[PDB]
This record gives sequence, structure tokens and C-alpha cells, in this order.
Amino acid sequence: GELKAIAQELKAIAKELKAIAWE
Amino acid sequence: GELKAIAQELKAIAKELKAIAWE
Amino acid sequence: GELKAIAQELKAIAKELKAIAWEEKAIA
Amino acid sequence: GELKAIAQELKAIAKELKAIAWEEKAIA
Ligand SMILES: [N+]
Ligand SMILES: [N+]
Ligand SMILES: [N+]
Ligand SMILES: [N+]
Repeated sequence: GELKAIAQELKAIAKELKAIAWE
Repeated sequence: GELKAIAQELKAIAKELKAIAWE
Repeated sequence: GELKAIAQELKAIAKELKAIAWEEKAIA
Repeated sequence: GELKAIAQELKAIAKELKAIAWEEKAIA
């Protein structure tokens, strides 16, 4: 449900932050 | 670096939120 | 600008999680 | 209580990300 969709949002954000770390 | 450690924090949180969804 | 937008998104999620928690509490 | 603590953690991370962004900006 909602909490799973938010969890997926947080994992998407984790990938953005890693991409920012390395750019 | 910092942003990777924060990304790992967000992935840990995503797993907590999924566990909360299903309990 | 990118990190600042992600920061707003996390604050928005925090508010959403408190709304979810409150609704669960209310219902039970 | 668990979702409320996670919400505080996300708000804390948001502040940390703005501090990181600002330091990068300052330095450049
Ligand atoms: N949920
Ligand atoms: N970093
Ligand atoms: N945002
Ligand atoms: N917390």
C-alpha cells in the first residue's frame, strides 16, 4: 500500500543521492 | 562519502516502512 | 538546487508519514 | 511512534542535505 510506495520513493531518492555524490 | 551513507540510511528506512506496512 | 529539492521531498514525506500514523491511531 | 520517529529522521536528513548543498555552494 501507501507505505510501500513511499519506501519505493525513498529507494529512488537513495539512487539520486549516490548519483549526486559521484558527479 | 556522506551522500552515499545517507542513501544507505534511506534504503534502511524503506525496509522499515515496508515492514510497518505488512505487520 | 537538486539536494535542496530532495530535502523538500523528504520533509514532505515526513508530513505524509505523520498523517498515515495519525489515521492508523485514530482508526484504532 | 515508529512512523513518527522515522518522520523526525527524514526531517533531520533534509537539514543535513541542505547543510551539504550549502557547503558545496560556498566552496564553489
Ligand atoms: N500502507
Ligand atoms: N558525499
Ligand atoms: N522538491
Ligand atoms: N527519530
